[PDB]
Amino acid sequence: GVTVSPEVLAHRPLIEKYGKEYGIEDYVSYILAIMQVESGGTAEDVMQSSESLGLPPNSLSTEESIKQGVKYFSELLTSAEQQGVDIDSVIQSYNYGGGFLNYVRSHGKKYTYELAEQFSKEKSGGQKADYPNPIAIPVNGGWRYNYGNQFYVQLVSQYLTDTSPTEFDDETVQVIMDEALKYEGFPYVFGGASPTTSFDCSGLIQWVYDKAGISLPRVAQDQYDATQEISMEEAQAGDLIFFHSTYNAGTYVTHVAIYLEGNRFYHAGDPIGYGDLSSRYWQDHLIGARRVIHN
Repeated sequence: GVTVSPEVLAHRPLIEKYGKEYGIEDYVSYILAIMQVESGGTAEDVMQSSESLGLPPNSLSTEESIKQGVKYFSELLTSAEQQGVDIDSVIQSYNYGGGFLNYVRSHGKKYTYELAEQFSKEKSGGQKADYPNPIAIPVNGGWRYNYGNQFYVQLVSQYLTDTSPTEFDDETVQVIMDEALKYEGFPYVFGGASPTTSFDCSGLIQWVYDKAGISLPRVAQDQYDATQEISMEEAQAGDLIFFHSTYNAGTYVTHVAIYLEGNRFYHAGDPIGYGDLSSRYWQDHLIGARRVIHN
């Protein structure tokens, strides 16, 4: 998740210009990551987009290069959308050409390094070249097929930074669960938010997250509103899982639990302990996972 060079960030206003023009201002981080890999903001053909236009290498000015680079990336996005293939296939197609999208589509519709490698093997006629790149050395000794770059997605991914809310580290998860397990076996108490009174689902969350140094609201619906939506596949230990029609609370959100992993959760159910998401009752009442915002 390396931030790009200042000479790449210097081209950012021009990037956002053709970004909004080709309706892909959302993907400006990918254009910066591609530019860092292609030239480092050093070359005049800063996107190395001359070839995509049928021109010999470095035939475009800095402005020409950014316009065509963004245009070509948006055409690849569009073709990928039609074919039902993912963003890493788009990134690889900037390097390999649009034919890589059709290749991935016919082989499971998801980018894999093995697909990038086999596409290069075929297009190069099996010709290999030494590649003294620290990304390549631990993978195959440091070589590549003489067609594009089979490591292109790994190179471009180095300069992509995930700024989305980060999950709790292992130490904080242990602080949360050490506190939560002190009340294991305790009875469910509607309106309870202390060991003295015992707890309700949201009262357990508020008390346990406070001991971990996290301030959260008191009501499940408020805790839902104060946290950010995440897919079940990206959910981690310490994230919260919310449920809808478990009882008449007068709000959409009625139930909340501490997510652990897989189908496991901890919550003030009756008695206070662990539950299984995979169960018919919880699967039918499941809203989804939400993340507590912290650094």
